[PDB]
Amino acid sequence: MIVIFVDFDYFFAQVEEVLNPQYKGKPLVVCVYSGTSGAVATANYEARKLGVKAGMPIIKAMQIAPSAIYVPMRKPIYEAFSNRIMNLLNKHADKIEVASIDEAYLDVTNKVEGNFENGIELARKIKQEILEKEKITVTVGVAPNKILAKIIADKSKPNGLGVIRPTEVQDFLNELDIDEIPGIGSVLARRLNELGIQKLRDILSKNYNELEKITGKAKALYLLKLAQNKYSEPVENKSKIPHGRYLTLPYNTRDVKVILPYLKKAINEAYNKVNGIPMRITVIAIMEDLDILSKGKKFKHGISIDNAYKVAEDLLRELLVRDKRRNVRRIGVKLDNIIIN
DNA sequence: GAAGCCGGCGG
DNA sequence: CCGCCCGGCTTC
Ligand SMILES: [Ca+2]
Repeated sequence: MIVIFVDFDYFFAQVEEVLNPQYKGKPLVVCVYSGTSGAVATANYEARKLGVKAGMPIIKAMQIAPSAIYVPMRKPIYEAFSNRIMNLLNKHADKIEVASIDEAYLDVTNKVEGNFENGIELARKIKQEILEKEKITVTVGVAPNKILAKIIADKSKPNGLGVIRPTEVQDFLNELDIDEIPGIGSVLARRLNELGIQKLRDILSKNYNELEKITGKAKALYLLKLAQNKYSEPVENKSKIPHGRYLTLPYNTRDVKVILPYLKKAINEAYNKVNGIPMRITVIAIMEDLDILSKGKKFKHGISIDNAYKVAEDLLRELLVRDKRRNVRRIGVKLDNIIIN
């Protein structure tokens, strides 16, 4: 298995700088607002230089960067920018998995006919192409599975090319900090250190069960496989980006004859923004009181709009027995788990 | 089942 | 830092 993982450096920042080149060499800050207060989406080199970073409240960011340019975020254009890039990658890969707007996994095992060095060069070729074609720097990871490829990518930022070779893989498994693992955050590392575990290997000397009592099987076991180099878990042809449209109603209601004519339209601005076939739909409804009542059914394959309008209709109506007192302010749909062709 | 907590992650 | 968040595990 050869996976190249692609990560877009400070994408939103980069897109803006590409669109408005006079922003370059000068602090730029992309901002995000609630339903209110605003925070930093991303920030460019110079903004980051001064200490800005995601989540930072815009007041705070101004405290340390008054010379900065604060723009509102434009998801759609960054999405158009993302999709162009995902397509480039697509041509390069046997299977592509679009993890997010700025992340994709690529199985290329076949493309380079199993040759890991040609894997790395393909990975070089990809970096150079995105820069040449879109003026954007990404960070690649090349490794014999998804999880490793992400890890080595994050180890290689900014504008990196990380590498774990099947032939060398065990030395990397030997020096990996437990905290550097996806799924292991601030709390879990803090607790996992307590037995004497900061390297991945450490677990193998420590008994099995107690670890679950700190992790939960599904992760405790997922650590065990990584340590042993038994995690495979293929790269699937699916997009993980959720597409979802809402529509506020003329008045709060419960009359299905009123809300269907708003459900339909919410799906059209979504089941069209599909590019594939969703294994998941979620009917989402906001009440008079801002509270949220969301139900959704999983499909073996996907679901077309062929089944959609009634999957959504009964999914609303099931929420109309689950809540019986309250009215609906706003109605939404979310399509994710998209299978690609 | 389905609310709710906990913990991780990214706009 | 917290969400038309998220999933996973616990609990009525
Ligand atoms: Ca990112």
